[PDB]
Amino acid sequence: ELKLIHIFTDGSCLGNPGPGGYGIVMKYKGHTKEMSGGFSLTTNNRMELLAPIVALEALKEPCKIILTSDSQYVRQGIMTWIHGWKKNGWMTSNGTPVKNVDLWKRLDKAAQLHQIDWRWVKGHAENERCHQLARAAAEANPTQIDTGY
Amino acid sequence: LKLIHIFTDGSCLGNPGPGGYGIVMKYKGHTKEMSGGFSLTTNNRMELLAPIVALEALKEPCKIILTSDSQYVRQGIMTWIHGWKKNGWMTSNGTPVKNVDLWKRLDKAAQLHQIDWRWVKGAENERCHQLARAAAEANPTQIDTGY
Amino acid sequence: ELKLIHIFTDGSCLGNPGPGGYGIVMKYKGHTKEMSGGFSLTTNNRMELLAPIVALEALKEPCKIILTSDSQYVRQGIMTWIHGWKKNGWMTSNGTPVKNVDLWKRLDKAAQLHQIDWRWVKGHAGHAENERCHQLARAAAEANPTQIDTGY
Amino acid sequence: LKLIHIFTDGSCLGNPGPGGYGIVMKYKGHTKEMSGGFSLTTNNRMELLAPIVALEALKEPCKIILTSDSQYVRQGIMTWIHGWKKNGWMTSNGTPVKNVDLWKRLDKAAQLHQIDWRWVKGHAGHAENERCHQLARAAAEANPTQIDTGY
Repeated sequence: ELKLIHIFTDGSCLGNPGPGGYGIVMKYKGHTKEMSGGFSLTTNNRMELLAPIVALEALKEPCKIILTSDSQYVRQGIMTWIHGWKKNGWMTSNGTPVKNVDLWKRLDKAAQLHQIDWRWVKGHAENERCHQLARAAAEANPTQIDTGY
Repeated sequence: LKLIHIFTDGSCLGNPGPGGYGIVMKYKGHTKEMSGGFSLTTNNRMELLAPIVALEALKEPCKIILTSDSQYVRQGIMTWIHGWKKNGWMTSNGTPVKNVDLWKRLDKAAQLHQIDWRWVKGAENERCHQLARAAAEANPTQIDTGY
Repeated sequence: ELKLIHIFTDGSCLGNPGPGGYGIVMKYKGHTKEMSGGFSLTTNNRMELLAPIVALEALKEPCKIILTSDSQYVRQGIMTWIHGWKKNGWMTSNGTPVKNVDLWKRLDKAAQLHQIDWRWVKGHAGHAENERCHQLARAAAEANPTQIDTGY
Repeated sequence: LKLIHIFTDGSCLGNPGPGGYGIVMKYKGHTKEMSGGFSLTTNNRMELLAPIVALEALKEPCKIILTSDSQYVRQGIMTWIHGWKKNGWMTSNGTPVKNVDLWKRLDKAAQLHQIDWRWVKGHAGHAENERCHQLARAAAEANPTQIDTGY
């Protein structure tokens, strides 16, 4: 039995590109924790994507994950683009490397370690908490660089 | 072996009362934030949980520089802990040390790392204070199983 | 004086045909419950149809129901099928029997008892309670059930 | 004199904590399943709530063989319920009984049916107790948002 973990994820960068950040709520049994992060310049797509990756990368063994996200960007990668890209060597239709490849390869790598059940949202209470986390980090005058951006 | 600066803080709205902690980690040009909220807790437990969460998060052995303005924790890793461990983590006719659940975890986690503590009387600490207060205000439901 | 209940249903079956299950969420005001069941050999369609049959049969009085399902099969028989089929007394034109007539007769009989607003949804993603029903249905299906889907 | 087999469990995940109850109901060839989750509850409320919801779902009087592993439940049925009924539903020092809401519903439901109660040491095995226990865990593990009023 892997541990059962619930992960909730958000990114926010409104003004896009511009400074932004990400938020994460992790639940195990009774325990809940939060991470967040801010960047001086990033996209909303990168934040939405970084948030599940930072939460996954933080785990200390393999686990069974229920992962809930609001991002149509992340959803479509998981369901369609990733398989597509991976079997095209992380090139798009123009031979160009995938925009945000740094991040997609981190997610794909991280996803393999875990039993992930992906939940896609439109309002879930850990997700709202995430949006608060992301907005605060984005608003705390971040200087940190998004290196892959 | 990575060099990480960790900053920590705790906050409690009435003491006792709802609370949270706030943690910043810088490593080269990477910054990440952590926080957490509890429905009923204390100023002291939160000041202590901050560094504990920050240190149990680490995935490998490292050099840490750890800054915190919580005299409670200073006195714990300066003076109290060795004496407490020597007596098997209990007062001197049987009563367990106060917040022992936490000091055990902090002791256990500090061992796994290499740590220079800075004690500061209280920038990244502001951020930590921003994190802890927010987590305290966001109506947390979580229980501090230690009281 | 009628209770307002929100029911949410799914059905699933490892391969197709295969061991299967159904999963149900019933909300009424602040209250939530959950139902499921497992079958040794069945199909996607049977499990999808049986779900709501079992939710409605579980009611003790007549009720106002908003009932959400992603099943196209059940949707097709709600709105056309079950109607076409009762005109012909439950047979095809060749008087060969209607497929899954046992479930179909059960759902029609139960429907009449309640006043029911159906909602059709694309998939369980993301409709939180449908996601729950899908998880209930799979874990009943994955539990090596022994009960038979009386045919089927 | 409809004759039914009913197995119950509850589970909790740290206590108090998210919780759920699991029920398996058997009748001739027909197996049914029931579960329910709450965001904060106890191990005892969940062991007790499980036979309650299972009896409350019955439509008519029944012979029930009811199998559970709750000593919490057993001690109530055997001992405590009789006690408290004759004391106006207070403790020996009369204050209100912890989980009185639940104990009254089980008392009410008990009385409609003829129940043979079977006590077991754990879920292992019959299968059906094992099934309950997976249903209770999985209801607790589903991030339930419902409130146990209750607790």
